[PDB]
Amino acid sequence: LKAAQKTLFPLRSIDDVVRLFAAELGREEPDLVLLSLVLGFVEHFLAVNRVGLTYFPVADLSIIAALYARFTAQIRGAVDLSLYPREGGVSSRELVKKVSDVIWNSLSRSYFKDRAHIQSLFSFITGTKLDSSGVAFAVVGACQALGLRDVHLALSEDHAWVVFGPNGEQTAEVTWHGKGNEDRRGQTVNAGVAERSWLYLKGSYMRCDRKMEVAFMVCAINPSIDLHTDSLELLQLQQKLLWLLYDLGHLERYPMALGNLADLEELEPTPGRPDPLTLYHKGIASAKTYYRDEHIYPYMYLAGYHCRNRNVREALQAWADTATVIQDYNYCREDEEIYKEFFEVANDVIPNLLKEAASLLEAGSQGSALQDPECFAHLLRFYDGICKWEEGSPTPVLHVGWATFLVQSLGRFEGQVRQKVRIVSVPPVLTFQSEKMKGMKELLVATKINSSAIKLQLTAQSQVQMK
Ligand SMILES: CNc1nc(NC2CCN(Cc3ccc4c(cc(C#N)n4C[C@H](C)N4CCN(S(C)(=O)=O)CC4)c3C)CC2)c2cc(CC(F)(F)F)sc2n1
Repeated sequence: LKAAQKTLFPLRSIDDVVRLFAAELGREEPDLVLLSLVLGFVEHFLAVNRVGLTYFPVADLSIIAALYARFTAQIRGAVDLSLYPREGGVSSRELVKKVSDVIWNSLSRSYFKDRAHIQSLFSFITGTKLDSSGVAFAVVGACQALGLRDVHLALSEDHAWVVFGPNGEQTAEVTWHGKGNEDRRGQTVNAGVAERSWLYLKGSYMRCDRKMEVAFMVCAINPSIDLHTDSLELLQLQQKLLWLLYDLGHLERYPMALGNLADLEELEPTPGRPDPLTLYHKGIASAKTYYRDEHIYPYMYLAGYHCRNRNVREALQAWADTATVIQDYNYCREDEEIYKEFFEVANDVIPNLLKEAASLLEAGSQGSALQDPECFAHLLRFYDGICKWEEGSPTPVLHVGWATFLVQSLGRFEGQVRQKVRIVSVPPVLTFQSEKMKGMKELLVATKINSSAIKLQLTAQSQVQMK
């Protein structure tokens, strides 16, 4: 560490950690290794082991500098730069692979790879454990420590890798995804881009600078103590650090970070700040501006907020927007995480919401989503996008389990409401993009819902029971 990096120690409070991040973010290049070690230290003593806690776990320079020295020694010792000449101030694929191998080979042979609190360089050093995206971050921090200014973190909505090389144009896989089913470690991401999978976002993934890599580690803070309890101290630290990054402009290209900040503000609003809704909409605006509106989670963040607040109209609208994004992807083998999200929304969340709305309608609610044809249109647009998604995909999406819930959900709206939606062809008003929903149009607006016909149309089940 440089002398100027050490003057704020010891860190005795949340605000002292914020000052450290402010100082680093004002430097030429913030020190990723220093910052991740500090966050992991304070997370360990606020969420993993709170024995002896009286206010805040004091981070002494001697402790942090020793951890820092362990990391930099491990990397500099195992990676000999002389073997990998750098032509052009840029790194080679072999060098990036070597750094990835060094991180990988340091990890415990067996552990639960989905645990909490294994995201930081603190976990790497003290526990020899990292989660999937934690390995990618560690590769980037190791590269920074080695002076490899061109190596940066790349992020989709469910995976992480690195960019590097001439113009920062090369990609390399450096960690596992999911079960570790495939690998492609060391290869480009271009096959996944070319297949139009959600996992690689059609190439509209995040290419971090150093400041966005700091935002990533802040988003990566895990306040959870257990399944029922969060650390207030860590929630506050994450919130204050996210506001710092926001004010400095470093969340401009980070949609999900804005959703995280909005969620924190909902829990505990900061005087004189934008409201959660404004922040969710900035997240969506970031995705439209920088990522061709090809991201799903900005709309999911918004929908969840509306769901929690029982704004059924606005929740349905946001979900219909999630589907309007997914429809221009192919559903591929490693996209299971976003299938799980759509599944739970269609087959659990929406049914719960509409069941409650039905009871409230019985009790005399006015302005009910169930009496609003625009709400029925949103529901139909949601299913349309899912059906369009499935078109031309190498693996199907829909099955009869989905059909039971679609029929139930349609039935929550009376015929007099459903009949008000106008479904218009290309070449409330809605246009369907999917052939499935186009074929379902007359069934949707009929006084009595034909369940079996709907099932057949949604699943493209050819035949009905013989006997
Ligand atoms: C913040 N930075 C960041 N975050 C990353 N990933 C985040 C993606 C969002 N999740 C939280 C999450 C999960 C599911 C969500 C939602 C929202 C919805 C909806 N509807 N849904 C659907 C589900 C079914 N329900 C709906 C009902 N609600 S409720 C009870 O509240 O009403 C709960 C959630 C959210 C917000 C947290 C993690 C990532 C990932 C990266 C790639 C890599 F590899 F690094 F991991 S970078 C990154 N950055």
